[PDB]
Amino acid sequence: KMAFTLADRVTEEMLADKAALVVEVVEENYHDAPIVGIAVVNEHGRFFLRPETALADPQFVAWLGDETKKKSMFDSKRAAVALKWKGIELCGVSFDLLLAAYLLDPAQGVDDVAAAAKMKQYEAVRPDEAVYGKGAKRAVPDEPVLAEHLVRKAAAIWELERPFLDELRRNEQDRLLVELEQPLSSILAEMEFAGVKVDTKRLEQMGKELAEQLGTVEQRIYELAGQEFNINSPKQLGVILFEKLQLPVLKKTKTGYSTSADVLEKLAPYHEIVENILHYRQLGKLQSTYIEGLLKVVRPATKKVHTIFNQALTQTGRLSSTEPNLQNIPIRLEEGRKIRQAFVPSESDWLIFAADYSQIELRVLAHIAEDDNLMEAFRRDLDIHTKTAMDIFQVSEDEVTPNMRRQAKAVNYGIVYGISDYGLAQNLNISRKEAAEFIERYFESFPGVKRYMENIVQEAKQKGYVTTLLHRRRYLPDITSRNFNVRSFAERMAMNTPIQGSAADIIKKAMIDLNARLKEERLQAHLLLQVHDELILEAPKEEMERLCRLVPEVMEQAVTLRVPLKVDYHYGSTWYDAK
DNA sequence: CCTGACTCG
DNA sequence: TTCGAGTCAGG
Repeated sequence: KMAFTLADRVTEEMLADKAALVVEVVEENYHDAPIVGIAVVNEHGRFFLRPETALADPQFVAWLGDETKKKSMFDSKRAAVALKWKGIELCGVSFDLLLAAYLLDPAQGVDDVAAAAKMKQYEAVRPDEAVYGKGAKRAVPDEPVLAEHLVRKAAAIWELERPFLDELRRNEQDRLLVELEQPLSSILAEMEFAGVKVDTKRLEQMGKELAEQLGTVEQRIYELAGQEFNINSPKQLGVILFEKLQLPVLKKTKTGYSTSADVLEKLAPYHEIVENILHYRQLGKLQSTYIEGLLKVVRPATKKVHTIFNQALTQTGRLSSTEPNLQNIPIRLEEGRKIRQAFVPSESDWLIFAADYSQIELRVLAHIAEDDNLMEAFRRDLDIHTKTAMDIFQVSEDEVTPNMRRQAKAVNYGIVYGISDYGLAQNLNISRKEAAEFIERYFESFPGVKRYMENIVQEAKQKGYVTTLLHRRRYLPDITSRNFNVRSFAERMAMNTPIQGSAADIIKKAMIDLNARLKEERLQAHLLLQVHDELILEAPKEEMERLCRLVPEVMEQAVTLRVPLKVDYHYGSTWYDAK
C-alpha cells in the first residue's frame, strides 16, 4: 500500500532541498541509454515523472544541477552519466545506497535497491529483475507498473538512508562513504563520459596484418601436428598433445587434460609445437579481443570508447572495468603492447600522460607488517627484488644475477599472494626443495612479515573480517572451516585483501586529491583511466611540464605510510609511447 | 551458460 | 598446492 502522484507536469513541491531520486536506466550499459522514468520522494509526497516532460522542463533541470538540493540515490553514477548523454548535469548527490551497501559487505553483491533493502529487512520494493524480466524477455512494463516500481525504489532509499549511515558510522566507514567513495563516483562519471579516442585506421591495419600472421602460425601448427584441428579448443588440443603426440600429462582438471600456458611451457623439451601453440593463442586473443572486440565498441562518429568503471563489485575495494575492459590492455609482450598505439589523445597537440606507483603492494606490506628490514630497504630506496635475492640465495649484492633477481621477484609478490613451495616451484620451474628454501629464507629474513601473516589470520579468526588502511572491510566466514582447502583459501584472503585493498584506498584518494588540484589550477588535463596502481591522463602538450611535478607529488602524498611512496611517469603521442 | 584460455594490476 | 578482475571461443 503506497500512494503516489503520477504527475504530468513538474511542480514546486517536487523540488524540495532533500529528496530520494530515481532516474531509471534499464540497459546494463548506460552510455547514451534511454531514461525510462523518474521518481521523487521527499517531505511533501511521492511523485513519478515522465522523462520527456521533466528533462525538458527548465525548472526540473535547474533543480537537478543545483548542488544545494540534496538527492539520495542508488547508483548515482549511472544516473549522472545517462544524464550527461542527455546534456544535463546532476549535482547534490549526498547519499548513494549502492556504495553504502557495498562498503557494509561487498560479498552480498548488491546490485539493486531490493538487495540493499534486504540488509535491513525492508521488503516493500521488488527486485529489478522481477519487474523487467530477463534476457530476451527484458522490457519496460506498462506505465502504472513502472511508476509504482520507481516510487517504491525511491521510498526505499528515503527510509534506508539513516539506517545505513548509522551502521556505517558504527563501523568507522561513514567517512569512507562520504569523503572517498561518493566523491570518487563523480570523478569516474567524468572519466567514463569523456572516453578515450581510438585510431581506428591504425587498429584496422594491425588487424589485417595480424590475420595474415595467424594463418601462417596456424598452418605451421598443423604441419607439426600432422593434422588439422581447432587450436582454440583445449579438448581437441589435448587429444593432439597427449594422445596423438604422446606428450606427458603434467596436469588434469575436472574436464580433462590441462593445456594451460604453464603446462605447455614445461612441455617445450618434448616437442616444439607447444611454443607455436602458445604464440597462436596469444595472437588469437589479440585479434578477438583487442582488435575486433575493441572496434565493436568504438562509437563511430567520435571514435571514442566509453568504459564503465564498476565501483561496487570487487571484494577488495578495487574498481573493475567493462565493455570494454580498459584495465587489461596488453603491455608485457611487444606484439600485444603495440595495441596501445591505437589509444590516442582526444584533441590535436595533446599528449598521453601515465603515472604508476612503484611496488605499492610491497610498500603496504612493509607498512602494515612494520618489518624493519623491509622498511629499511624502502627507506634507502634499495631494489627490493635484489635485496630478497641476497637473502634467499645467501650471496652478496654483486653476486646477484639477473635470473636470481627474477626468482626473488617471484618470491616477493608470491608471499603477498600466499604462495606455497609447490606453486613457487611451478612458477619458476625450479626444484620444490629449492622453492621451499627460498620461502623459509624469506621469512627468516623478514620476521616482521612472518609475524604479520600469522597475526592477520588470527585476527580474521577472532573478528570474522579483515580491514584496510581507510577502514574498508571484507568478511571471511570460512576462516574457521574444518576443511583444509576452504580454510586455506580464506587465510590467503586474510593475508592479501588488506594489502590489495589498502593500495586501492590510496589510489582512490589520490584521484580525488589530483582532481581537486587540476581544477584549482584551471588545467585542461583530465583523467581518462585508472589501472589499479596507475593513472592515465591526457592534456595539451603545454601542460606536461606541470603534470611531471604535480601528478607524482599528489600520488605520493595521498597518504603517509612508514615507508615512502614512489611514482614513475611518462608521456607521449599515444598510450604506447607514454613509456 | 560453463570452462579454460589470454589479458592486466 | 599464489591474490584481484573481464572477455573470448568452444562446447
